[PDB]
Amino acid sequence: SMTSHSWLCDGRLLCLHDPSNKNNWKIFRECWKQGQPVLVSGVHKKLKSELWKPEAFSQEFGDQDVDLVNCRNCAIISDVKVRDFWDGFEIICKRLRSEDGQPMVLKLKDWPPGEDFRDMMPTRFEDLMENLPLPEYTKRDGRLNLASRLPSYFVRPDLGPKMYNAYGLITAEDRRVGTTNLHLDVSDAVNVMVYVGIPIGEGAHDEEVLKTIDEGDADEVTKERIHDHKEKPGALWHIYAAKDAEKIRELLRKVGEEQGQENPPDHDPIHDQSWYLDQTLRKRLYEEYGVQGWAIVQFLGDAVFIPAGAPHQVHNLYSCIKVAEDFVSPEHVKHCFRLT
Ligand SMILES: CN1C(=S)S[C@@H](NO)C1(C)C
Ligand SMILES: [Cl-]
Ligand SMILES: [Cl-]
Ligand SMILES: [Cl-]
Ligand SMILES: [Cl-]
Ligand SMILES: [Mn+2]
Repeated sequence: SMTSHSWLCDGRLLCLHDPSNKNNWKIFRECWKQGQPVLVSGVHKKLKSELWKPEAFSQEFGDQDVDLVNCRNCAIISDVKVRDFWDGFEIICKRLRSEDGQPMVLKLKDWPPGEDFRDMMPTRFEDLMENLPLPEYTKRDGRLNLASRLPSYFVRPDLGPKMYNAYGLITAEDRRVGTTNLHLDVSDAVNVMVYVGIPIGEGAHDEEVLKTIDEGDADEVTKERIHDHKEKPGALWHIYAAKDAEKIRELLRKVGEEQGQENPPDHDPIHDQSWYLDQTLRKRLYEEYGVQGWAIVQFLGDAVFIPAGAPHQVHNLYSCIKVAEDFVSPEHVKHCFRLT
């Protein structure tokens, strides 16, 4: 039967099933006030699927100049054409190669650039903004979005949305690498998975994806979405409560020291955006500091709600197109205040 919601992470994560249900706020606001992330499924079914394809981005915008990042070593690939990224998104035989002659796992940096999404892609902008879930929180002018209503004593988010485009991580070695390293934002955010590209050529990399989800600490109900319903998994997230941010900083200062980094005792390893918590580091966080997080698999059309101040990291399983919008909920406005 169709139901309003279900639970993941063994009851610790709300999963809303109908993105446009006018009663979602009633269930949402109880979990959100406690500092929890929330998942909303089915957003892909609300969108115009032809506007979110890698081949369309390449055809319409392919002559723009951009920088890429090599996800394996953080090397920057400067001043290439954006088609050089899009044409290898699913076809592995078309990817830019490293010296070792392997196809690279690439992230497209800052594209569209700064606040230019709405100017560059007005039709995509409309399709996304009109179908965001929890619209009183997430729309630019929603009644529960304080972004447009706050004085300069608060850090205000940039005008969005922002697009996040990157290939999937492939190998056993890749399991310890991030697509986006551990960091935090002083605003709330909603992150929507609008396209998942399962590649071809080196296409059969399905079994390393299962070992990554399993070692990533995903719950048994999350594993049933693949095996029983054949949904497409895009990315593995780990999210931590805002109240645990300082304990994470203490762990990363101890590890930086053990690895012979030479860091002042007060430096901020979360703001530096230099760490990915692999299986070894997640277990140490739990055992040595008492900190548990949420392991979330974001499938096609899942919207991940990330609370202000909550540390988080992202590991692409397959090639992903994500679009995210920032907002300022009244529950979490304390995180962007500039005093005490
Ligand atoms: C989030 N979620 C479950 S858990 S099962 C899956 N149906 O395949 C649905 C209802 C979308
Ligand atoms: Cl909070
Ligand atoms: Cl457009
Ligand atoms: Cl709402
Ligand atoms: Cl990063
Ligand atoms: Mn973020």
